[PDB]
Amino acid sequence: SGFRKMAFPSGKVEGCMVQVTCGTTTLNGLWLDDVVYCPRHVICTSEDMLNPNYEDLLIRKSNHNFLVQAGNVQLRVIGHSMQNCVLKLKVDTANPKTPKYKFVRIQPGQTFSVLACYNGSPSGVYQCAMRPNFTIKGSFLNGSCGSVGFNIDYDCVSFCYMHHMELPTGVHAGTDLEGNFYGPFVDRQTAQAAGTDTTITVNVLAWLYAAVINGDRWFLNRFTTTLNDFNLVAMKYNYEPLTQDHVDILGPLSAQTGIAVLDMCASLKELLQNGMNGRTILGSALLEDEFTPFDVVRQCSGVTF
Amino acid sequence: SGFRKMAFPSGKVEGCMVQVTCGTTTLNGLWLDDVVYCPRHVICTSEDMLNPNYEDLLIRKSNHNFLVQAGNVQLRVIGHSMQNCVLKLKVDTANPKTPKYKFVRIQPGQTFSVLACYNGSPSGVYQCAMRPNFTIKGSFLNGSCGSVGFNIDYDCVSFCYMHHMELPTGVHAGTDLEGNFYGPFVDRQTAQAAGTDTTITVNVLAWLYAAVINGDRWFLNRFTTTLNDFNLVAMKYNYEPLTQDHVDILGPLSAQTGIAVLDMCASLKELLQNGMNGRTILGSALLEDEFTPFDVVRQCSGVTF
Repeated sequence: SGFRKMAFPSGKVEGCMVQVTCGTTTLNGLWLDDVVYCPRHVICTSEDMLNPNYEDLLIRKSNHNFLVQAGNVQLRVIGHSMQNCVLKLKVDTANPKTPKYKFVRIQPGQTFSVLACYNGSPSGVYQCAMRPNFTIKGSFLNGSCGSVGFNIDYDCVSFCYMHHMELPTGVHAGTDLEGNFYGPFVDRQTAQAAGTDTTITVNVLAWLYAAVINGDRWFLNRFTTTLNDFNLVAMKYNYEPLTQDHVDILGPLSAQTGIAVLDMCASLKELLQNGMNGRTILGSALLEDEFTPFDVVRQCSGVTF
Repeated sequence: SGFRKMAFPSGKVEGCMVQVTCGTTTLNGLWLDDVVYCPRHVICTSEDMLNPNYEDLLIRKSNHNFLVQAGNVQLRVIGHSMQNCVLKLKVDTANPKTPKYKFVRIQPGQTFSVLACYNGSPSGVYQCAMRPNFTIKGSFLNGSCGSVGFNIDYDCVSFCYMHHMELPTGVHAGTDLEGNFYGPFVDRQTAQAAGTDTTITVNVLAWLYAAVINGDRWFLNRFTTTLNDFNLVAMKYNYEPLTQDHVDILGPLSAQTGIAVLDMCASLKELLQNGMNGRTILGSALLEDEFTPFDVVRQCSGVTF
């Protein structure tokens, strides 16, 4: 037993990370088959990023202006193309370590693992959630651009995130692997409003089920509630409204524990209105919303890849 | 910026995990050069674990009784030996994916990454600390025995932990890679007292420095303290005593932030005596003690491997 914030094993992605250099700028790229993917602002200087015209900047670049290095292996760039906010560099060698993979655009509230990289070399791996406002709260220093987020299902890596920017507020923004930003953000060094965030209610409930499975039960209470009653509390505390689709996704955990979803909602209602009184749940003194229902089922059942 | 609980990239260890089967029992092994390492209780049945005589149980086993499977590759066992609480199975093939590696015995309060595995297949990776009482608070389901913990320094994997047991209290115990348990524990299904745990004071201070670096400063206060004064508070709150060696290890973080260690101690004193008043620090409502000073420097400087 025990419950930890657990990332996917990163080895399949490690073998895809490369360094991309264009003039003065170096960041990370993702090498799959004979294409390297990276943020298009690799072609920008310091000053360019205040108001870049990417089409004009890319026109001044030729294939031989992109230096791509896989460890010590040098790749030969034989084509380049911009797709939305990503650059696609065609190289003359297929990555021998390419895993089975898909590109996916995830929904807010879903989770993924980030492999943080600098200069094409991996430094660490952690799990996080796409916030309702399409930011992520990561750990990204200068040079981490191009690091990717992903999920793994048995032998297939689903890439869902490429890191592009740190907002002045310190939170992080990026794109899917077709170069479309999550949220309203643009790849320009300007003030950008993220907009009100909310707590991912269905994830909090999943985590409460995980707590019960692991023996933390003090928050189980005498009350029940209705979906409409609970949603009145959710709005007051800036929680996402709970829908029947969410109730359905929690079905398997309700079945395993014998605790009806609306009874767990009444526990969550009391925690919101009364706090935790200085107690903890799964080692936390706040309500945790970065585990999805599938994440909880995975960890409680030992799913492997 | 941002600060996350970050695990090491697990790819170098993934390539070493194998499945070990002896009769009815299957768990994980670690394949390095031509030796596979695994918990010796792979030779035990359900009933054996109440009071096993491992020497007698191993004598009834021959090389061909150990089935070792690396993915789909079958390894041939050509020798076996017990070392303390680990079994060493000599195989006829050197692991082509063996990384540069060392075996190390870590000290209480140090951190490492765990690659949780089932049936020889990796499922996830997370960071944790060796508690002062030599337990770890992990996520380990049935079949996870033999999963390992490790640190990486550039290209060298330092293996420090092999998982063996879940105590009836739900915390986890294991050995170094020479098979010596951390703490007083034995590989027998019996009640085993872990003994009083304490909070790793030098790690809490490191994490407070990480908070200041990332802009969380509300806990910085007007006071200072002495080492002896602070240690009187530490004992009252079940914190490890702070020594000059700990002060010295925090030197680089004190230098970067300009905050003397004893001034940060006075902040920590006030947090212990007054709580957090419902505020948070780096997203946490409790004092975090699973980051070492080296962990904080690594993440704040982008160290890579």
